[PDB]
Amino acid sequence: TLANLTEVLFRLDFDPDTAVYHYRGQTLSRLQCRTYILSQASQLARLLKPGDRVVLALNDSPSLACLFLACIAVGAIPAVINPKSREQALADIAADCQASLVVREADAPSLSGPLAPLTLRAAAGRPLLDDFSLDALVGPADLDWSAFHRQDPAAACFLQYTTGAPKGVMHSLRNTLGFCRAFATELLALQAGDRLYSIPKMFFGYGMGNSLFFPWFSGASALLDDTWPSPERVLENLVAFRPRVLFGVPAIYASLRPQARELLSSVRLAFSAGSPLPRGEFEFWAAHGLEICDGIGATEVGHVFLANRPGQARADSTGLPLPGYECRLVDREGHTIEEAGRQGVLLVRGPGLSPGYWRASEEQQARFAGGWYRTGDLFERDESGAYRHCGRED
Ligand SMILES: Nc1cccc(F)c1C(=O)OP(=O)(O)OC[C@H]1O[C@@H](n2cnc3c(N)ncnc32)[C@H](O)[C@@H]1O
Repeated sequence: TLANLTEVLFRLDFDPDTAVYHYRGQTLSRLQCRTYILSQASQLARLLKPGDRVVLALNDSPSLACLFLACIAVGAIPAVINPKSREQALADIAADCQASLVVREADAPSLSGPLAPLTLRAAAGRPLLDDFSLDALVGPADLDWSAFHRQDPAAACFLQYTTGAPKGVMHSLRNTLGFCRAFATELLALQAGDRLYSIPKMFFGYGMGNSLFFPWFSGASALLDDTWPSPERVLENLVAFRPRVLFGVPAIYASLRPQARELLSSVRLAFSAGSPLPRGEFEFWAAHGLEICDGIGATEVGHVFLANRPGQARADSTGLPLPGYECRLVDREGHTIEEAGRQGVLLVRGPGLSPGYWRASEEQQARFAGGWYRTGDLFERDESGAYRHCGRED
């Protein structure tokens, strides 16, 4: 059945009066955001035809997340990238996906070059909701817009760009719901009302799931912060927001050690991704009564696909494949490794798997060969089935 991801999220059975995003000491409800998204969608539909690409070079904010979903609502294909990207990096990405539109921070330069996109800027003053000058460009919004562009659930509806010539990972309605269900429901069992805080930003796939999607998907809420996460800023946000679920990385947990007491006041579920969690970090927080759950995700797989399960986490370990995912280890001749304590390259398939790169040579697309994503990570398995990272392929 033809569907639209934003519409599907809006139909999930959660109280429309509960928080969905927090920003600068303010709170926006699901109903407030839906109302704004549809209004903004009414304007974007005047500017973009179905399928047109859009690059958002913005700091984390409710307007970013909503604008992202408004693009999808009208059938556009958005991508969220570092707002402090070098000018050439932003052009290389916008060229790769042939963007029609780029939305940037206030005072940002215009994009140039062959077929350069239209550049619109956010408003100064960091308002809770931003029209990104759409009011002046296409006029005010419709009042009761609902003209969702519905497409095959397997089709691309947004992109994720992770040193080389940039590549765009396609994500579809189907595999996006796939990686949310596996991680937010089956692994973490997030609850309605759960206050989430992801330190990695939404231009990182990890952060896009944590902050953008999971609030809608599970009825939870996420703190959004448009300033860079220094330990000083992270702690103040911890004290003001008191999240129940923290999404961090190993160095973040290392830097939070001198503030263990403040974190323990609210955080009941601590997650780490991006790189291996050292045993030393796992045990320091265990001594303070905090379990840190290490899991691996990759842009090409949507989110975390192999992780320590809450309440059963172990030091120096990446845990188990999430439900629905299958993991395989291959030796240097492409043969599947069955033994434990024998390292090989990790391949994965499952609900979160991307259908491919937006624009790529056949060699690049070969990373998805055979229905598996080749992580390029060396892994070994132990007798319990749990995986441990062993380096990179060569
Ligand atoms: N997109 C994401 C969504 C959710 C969570 C994420 F981590 C990402 C992400 O890290 O995505 P990414 O930029 O594509 O990097 C993917 C690459 O990071 C490395 N890695 C990620 N977690 C790791 C871990 N816990 N232990 C060891 N190595 C790890 C590895 O080498 C992998 O292949």
